[PDB]
Amino acid sequence: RQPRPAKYKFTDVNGETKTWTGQGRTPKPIAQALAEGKSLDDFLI
Repeated sequence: RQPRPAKYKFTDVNGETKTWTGQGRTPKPIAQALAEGKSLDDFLI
């Protein structure tokens, strides 16, 4: 839920683009990657 969140590159569910690891809104693209059980570390920067 709320793990030590660092800086990363991703696109929010609204089309934004900031640091994200496990915020809340699971953007469609990231949703698939995260839904698989993997963290943002895969798409980190």
